[PDB]
Amino acid sequence: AFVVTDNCIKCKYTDCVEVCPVDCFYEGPNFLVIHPDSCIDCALCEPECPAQAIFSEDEVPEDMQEFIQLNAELAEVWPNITEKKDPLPDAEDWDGVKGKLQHLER
Ligand code: SF4
Ligand code: F3S
Repeated sequence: AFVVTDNCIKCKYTDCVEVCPVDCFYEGPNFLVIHPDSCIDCALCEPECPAQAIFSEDEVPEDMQEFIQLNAELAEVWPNITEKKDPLPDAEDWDGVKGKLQHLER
């Protein structure tokens, strides 16, 4: 499974959903997650993220390990997203800010 990590929060570009063959992204107010069961590990999404927030599960940085289980839990509750949409308004002010997990909205 590929995992979306911290830098997606408050950026939410949605470029990643274009390339997914299996539509495994689920949408929250200010973040996206990948559903782990459904992901086929094709890796096509991680070159597409402008925030460079997507990682193969086995490459998630040590300080972002929480995101692996988070993608798994939130994917069970959030709606499926299959079309790109516009980035959140202030997306590049927040792109690159560390520690955005305190800002995640359910
Ligand atoms: S690795 Fe492929 S199947 Fe998994 S979320 Fe990314 S684009 Fe979809
Ligand atoms: S910022 Fe997030 S919405 Fe997709 S394109 Fe990157 S993982």
